[PDB]
Amino acid sequence: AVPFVEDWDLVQTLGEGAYGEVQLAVNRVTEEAVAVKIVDMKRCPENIKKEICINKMLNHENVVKFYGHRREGNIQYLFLEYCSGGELFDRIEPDIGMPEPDAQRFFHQLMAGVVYLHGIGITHRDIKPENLLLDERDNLKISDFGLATVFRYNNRERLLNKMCGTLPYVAPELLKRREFHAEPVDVWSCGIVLTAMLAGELPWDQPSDSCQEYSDWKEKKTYLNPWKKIDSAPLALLHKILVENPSARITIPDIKKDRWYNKPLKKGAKRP
Ligand SMILES: NC1=NC(=O)/C(=C2\CCNC(=O)c3[nH]c(Cl)c(Cl)c32)N1
Repeated sequence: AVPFVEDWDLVQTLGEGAYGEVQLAVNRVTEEAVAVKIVDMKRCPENIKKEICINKMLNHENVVKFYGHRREGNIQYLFLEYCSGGELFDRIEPDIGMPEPDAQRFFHQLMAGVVYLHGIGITHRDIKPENLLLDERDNLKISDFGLATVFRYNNRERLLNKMCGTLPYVAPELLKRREFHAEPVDVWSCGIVLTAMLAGELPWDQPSDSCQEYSDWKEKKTYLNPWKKIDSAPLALLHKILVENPSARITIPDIKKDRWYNKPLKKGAKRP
């Protein structure tokens, strides 16, 4: 049955995940390219088990596909969809961002991915441009479920309490409340991601009053960067997403109803 078809050559290092190193693997026979996350369990053999477990639950066009996994001694292997376009992080130009239409399309795809995840009761907990990958047609794919967890099971929501994520992207309730709903936390990070795509800079080191840029936002001083670089329509959406009270924060079903979210901006990919 086609010899050598299970042999892959590691041709280059693509990056680093929350729990491992990622290599580009090319099939010896088909030349099919996949990404292989390699994790030396000599650190934590369980954290990686959970990630593999969450990946097995997923199947969506906006989520990095999980092909399988193999354990070789004290080395865990995760075969994942290769996204030749790289990290969204690298499409954001420092202090400028990117064309609004591109940002809107990536945001539409990010939302699609998050709606899907939240739909099966999984929260990512570390949404940031570094973890949002682009395939060859610039389709966005959510990656790295190393910090992901189940927040709804048997139709019962479980409140979270683990401080998790990346400070610039984390919701303020993680810093001031002991327990919190999972979903608004992911919405918030998507909000910070939109700000980065549209302004090329993160608004604050963290969402605490001790942080001046953050109090400035709560005061509505949008005449300052990064907000002044953002057009009124998407800024209006950001005023709904970046709300301190998680209960008053806009939900995804409503983001989908937002004026900017539905504004025709981007033409489809050019055709011959
Ligand atoms: N953060 C992260 N988790 C992953 O599984 C992951 C992958 C694996 C998913 N596919 C990729 O093409 C990829 N490119 C780069 Cl750069 C990284 Cl790193 C990856 N990146």
